[PDB]
Amino acid sequence: MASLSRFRGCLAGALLGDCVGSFYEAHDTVDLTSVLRHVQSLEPDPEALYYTDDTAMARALVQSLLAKEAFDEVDMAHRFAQEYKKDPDRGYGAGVVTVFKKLLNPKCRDVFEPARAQFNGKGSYGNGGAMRVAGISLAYSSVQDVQKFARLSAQLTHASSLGYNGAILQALAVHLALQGESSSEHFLKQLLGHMEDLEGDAQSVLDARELGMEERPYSSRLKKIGELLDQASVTREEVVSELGNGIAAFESVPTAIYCFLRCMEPDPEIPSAFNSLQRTLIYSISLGGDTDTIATMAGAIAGAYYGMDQVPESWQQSCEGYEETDILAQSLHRVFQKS
Ligand SMILES: [Mg+2]
Ligand SMILES: [Mg+2]
Repeated sequence: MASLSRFRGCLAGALLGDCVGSFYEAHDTVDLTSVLRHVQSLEPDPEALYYTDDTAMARALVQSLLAKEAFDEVDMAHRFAQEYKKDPDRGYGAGVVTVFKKLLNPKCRDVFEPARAQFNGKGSYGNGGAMRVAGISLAYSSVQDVQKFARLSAQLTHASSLGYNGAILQALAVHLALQGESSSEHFLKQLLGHMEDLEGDAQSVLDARELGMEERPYSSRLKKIGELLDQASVTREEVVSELGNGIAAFESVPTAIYCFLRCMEPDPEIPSAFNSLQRTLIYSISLGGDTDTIATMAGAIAGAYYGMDQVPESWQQSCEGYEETDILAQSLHRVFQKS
């Protein structure tokens, strides 16, 4: 498959996960039969699904990259704040709304300040930086630039390293998925390598120690994913216990990656009629918790990996602004990849 199919698939997958997952967000239990009924409703017998903050911020991030043909922190921060101002009720986290209001002050010349000051200067460690970051890996092909600009784009709202390292990890997963066919072993090894390096930086250790986390929350979790994948038939309760299904970036980004890797293979509980991308989204939502955001992240990775051949027409055409998303993906390709 060509890279254009992967770019289109990436942003479609992210849109599908947000749209299809939104109904269940914050539900502590999501029966698989309920999710299957939900997706079956997208293929009725012959309203759109609305997107949430995850897509609104992903679109603003991509708009900024297209406009400036590069990461531009001021342009992107203002676009985030203005998008919230225009359409505030999309399901944003309570934490980021405080940053947006501060960014809307003309006297705010340092666009990193509002995020940095949150939580008594510790910053947010939620997954808002990661939920929107896929476009960075479409604009920047080098693994060094992916890390650099995933970090900076995340720091506009999520200044804790526990937040921005989650955004880096997610961006790296999308970056690797763009490379195509891989064993789960190889995929994980490459990600583990990066996180072991990044979690040794001083800020990383300091933030984790301040949080009592016996540290390396991402590296430890990537190791756990390898162990989970080795198990014959792991329960959702174990997956949630070991990895999480939460708003914290370390309780959602590894989980998304697990769902991607796990769902490469068939699941006897999920009808064989569903392809791997559909399976990934169905399973991720069935973990409950922060379902739109875990699914939007798993969907970005799966869409980059499987490309448009696994993006279901029925689901996609059910999603608010799917044509807009697709033309934005094409435009990222033209601006950043075609040359
Ligand atoms: Mg959302
Ligand atoms: Mg969410």
